Amino acid sequence: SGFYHKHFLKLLDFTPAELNSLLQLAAKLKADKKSGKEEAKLTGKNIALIFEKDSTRTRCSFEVAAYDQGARVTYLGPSGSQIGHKESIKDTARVLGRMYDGIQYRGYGQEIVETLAEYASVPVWNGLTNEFHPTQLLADLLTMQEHLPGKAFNEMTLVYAGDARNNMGNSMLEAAALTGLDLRLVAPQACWPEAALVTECRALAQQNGGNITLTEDVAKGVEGADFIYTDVWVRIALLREYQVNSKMMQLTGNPEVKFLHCLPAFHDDQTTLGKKMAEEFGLHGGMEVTDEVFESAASIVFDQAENRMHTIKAVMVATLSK
Amino acid sequence: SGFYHKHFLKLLDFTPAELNSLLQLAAKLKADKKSGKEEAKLTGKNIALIFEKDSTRTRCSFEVAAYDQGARVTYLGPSGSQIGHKESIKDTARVLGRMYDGIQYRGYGQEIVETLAEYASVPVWNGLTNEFHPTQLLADLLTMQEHLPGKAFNEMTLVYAGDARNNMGNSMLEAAALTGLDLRLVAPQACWPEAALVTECRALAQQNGGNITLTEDVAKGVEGADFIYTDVWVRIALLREYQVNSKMMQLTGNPEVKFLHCLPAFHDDQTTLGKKMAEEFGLHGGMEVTDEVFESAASIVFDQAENRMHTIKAVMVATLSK
Amino acid sequence: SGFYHKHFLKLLDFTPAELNSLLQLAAKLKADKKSGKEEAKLTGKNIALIFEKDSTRTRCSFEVAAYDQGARVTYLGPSGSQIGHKESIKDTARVLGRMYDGIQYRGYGQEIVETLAEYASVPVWNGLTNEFHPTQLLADLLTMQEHLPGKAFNEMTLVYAGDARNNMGNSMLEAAALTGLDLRLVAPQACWPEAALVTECRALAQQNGGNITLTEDVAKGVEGADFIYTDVWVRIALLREYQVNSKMMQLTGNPEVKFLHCLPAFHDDQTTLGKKMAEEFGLHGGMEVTDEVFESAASIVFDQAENRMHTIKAVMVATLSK
Repeated sequence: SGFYHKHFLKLLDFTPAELNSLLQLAAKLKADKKSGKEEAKLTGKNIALIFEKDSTRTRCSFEVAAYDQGARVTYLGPSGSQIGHKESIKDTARVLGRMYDGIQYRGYGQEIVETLAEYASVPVWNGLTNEFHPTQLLADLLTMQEHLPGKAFNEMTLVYAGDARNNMGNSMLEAAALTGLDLRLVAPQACWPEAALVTECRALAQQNGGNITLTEDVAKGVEGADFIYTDVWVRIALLREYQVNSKMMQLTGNPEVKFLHCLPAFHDDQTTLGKKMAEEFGLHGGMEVTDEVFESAASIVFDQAENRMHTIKAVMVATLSK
Repeated sequence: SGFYHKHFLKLLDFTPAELNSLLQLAAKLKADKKSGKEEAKLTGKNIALIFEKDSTRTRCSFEVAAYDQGARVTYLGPSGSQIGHKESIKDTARVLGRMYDGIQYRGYGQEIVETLAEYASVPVWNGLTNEFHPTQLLADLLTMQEHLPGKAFNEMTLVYAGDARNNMGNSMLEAAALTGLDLRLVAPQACWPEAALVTECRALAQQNGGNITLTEDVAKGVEGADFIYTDVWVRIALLREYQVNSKMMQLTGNPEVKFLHCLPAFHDDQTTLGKKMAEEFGLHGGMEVTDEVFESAASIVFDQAENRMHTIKAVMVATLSK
Repeated sequence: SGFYHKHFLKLLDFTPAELNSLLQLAAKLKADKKSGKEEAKLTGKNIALIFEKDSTRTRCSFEVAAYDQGARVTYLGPSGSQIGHKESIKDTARVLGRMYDGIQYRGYGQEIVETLAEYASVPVWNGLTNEFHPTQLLADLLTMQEHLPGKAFNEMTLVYAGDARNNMGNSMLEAAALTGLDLRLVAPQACWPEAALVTECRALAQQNGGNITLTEDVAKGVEGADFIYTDVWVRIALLREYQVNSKMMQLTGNPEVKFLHCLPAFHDDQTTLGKKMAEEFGLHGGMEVTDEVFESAASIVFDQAENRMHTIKAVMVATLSK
């Protein structure tokens, strides 16, 4: 149903045909920028980017995306008391929608996005809440298409290893449901998404040709991994054995498995904090991904990072333009 | 007189005919954006927005206004030592006028705006100083026109209730003087606007068909209000009895009284801070405005908020273009 | 020879013929914007401005310069943990180059600029590191041409007085080397630039028609100066006797001597920090420059400040377009 003036607050508010449409729009606009004949469809729009908590990355994707299409951005960073402290979400939203054509929100609970959406009558895009992270997985699913041209998501295996009882885990679940992905969350039990969402999402997943299989077992859960996905742990205790290293890549029995990570990643034995941990916890060569896999032929990590922009642009063009 | 390249530092530097002209320009441009045929008249201008002290709102009004007209904005937020600490106002201004086409300043005393104006060679707009707040009252007088179409400001009665020995009180006075409004500051005496300005402003007010009446009685001052206006108190002690609640609205004897507030406002028993005020000093239903009046069919608060943008745009178009 | 897609990390990575070409491009673009027929050559570019440490001035020069040419800017200010703390320079750069067409970096060591340059596949401009400050001296050498039309830099005498064991001193050295300037660093011995760079850049300086002289003698260093240049001291102890005052200007025996200062400057007995210093340390009339020289007909300080913009624009046009 028309993306026009819709919000983008979580993936499951969309059908798989809507998702597929966003993903194809993201791909036309990628090809168009790269080819030099991008049709700027937001040439008068003013977007507001509220970031209650930082993110170098989402800001940059939302600013470059907007700008390529002709829109101007007002970045509102973590500096004012945050929404709910001195002024009502209901009043912040209501004022903002009088001036801006669309609002990105990144912050705290999904309640804040859902209430900003309710009262600012402009589309509200969800840059990450504690509960969900939809724009990320748009970049991801698009990176997956590109590295398996023609295979449908229906016949792709995704392993997300590590802590999943969080908005990354929740988001993998909503992804599988709208996609039909053979999605394996490979994590200690304590690190697995909530019962209800997994119940809901499996049913949808299966119904679309995939299924959500929850394992602690590395080689088994990885068995025929197409992609292996992880993100930062901090924990190092239960999570240690889940490190994506070339052994894990080998245990797929797959000469063409690929690696993804929503960055930042701790793979060096260099960076201030990463190194601290390499020392303390013995994790040398890297923490959740080994540097030799991160800098492997197999990581498509920086195409994944580039795709963050092409999909946020798709969300904004889809909902503000016709 | 034509505003081209004039500074906008306080309302009394303008004649009522100049004020009326700003206000009409604000309303052409409002209608033009709403109708989709805004003529961007600032398409090469670079504006600098110095905010020595925050304001979510003024930044957004200045950014959306500038951008609609084609200008690019450089926001300079409270982060660098403020103007006067490590570098001369005389030097800050002189460098800035070499690069930018106009400077908005929001901060501390009127001395800083008046000095930036003196040395920057570009128009300097006053986003709020301790002494004055002119752009606000532009939004306000425009909101008043719209909600009493045809009635001239001479025949509208404005009540500004609450604390008034401040830039809001000073600004109401300058507004009455250039307008001819029957303006009633319904404030405790400890809170009245500095005597001479009232002496000056009332003689100009009268001269234009209104008169400024300073009182402490709610009933007396509210008598036949057209609009009732307030803003945040903190104090709760002398100000308590001045809360705009439906009894105040009723004491106008006027069923079409409409309410105004330069936001933010403490009307909830939600807003963390406000909630403490509700417990701590007992202002339940809100502090300076009751939530039932703030969310009344009588409040024009968010049109007032939207009008902040249409009038900042008028100031900028008037002074950077012909 | 072409600057196209080249980085800009220090002056000595360029030949005197490349430098001369930047400086002439800077002057065409100055004249063009002043004569209203600037050809915006960056109309689709997205530039990222990383400022690990503040600067009111560099941000403004980079923002106005980029915007006049049609580019959109994403200012990344000191707010995220800085590059190296939670994420690899190698990863920050690699993600940024996927989105932005050029990166300005201002911060810490030259190692950070040189690594960002290495891994971001776009040009990286050096806004100031501890070791070098090239864009500044572009503005400076352009301000010098303009105030001695026709004299070649070979036939100019520059005095840089005060502390030089720093990126301003290092930068004067690289300037002399590529220019042939009779450059005199009139500094205490404690404050002389490091020896190896002086060995290198004197030899290049001479080879181009100038020579680098370092002295503690104000009178012998100043002797026939064309321009006298200084910057902030804090130190007040060894540096005191180096204050540029009208006696120094007189000791050039040169009536046409002109004064330069990369701002901010402590010349008032007004600004809070300058007043502490004025009373505590008895430097009335200013600290490193006297106010009577700063506000002299000899100070070309604000043309120098304006020129900051025309040269950053030259750097960006030179390296992003053809």
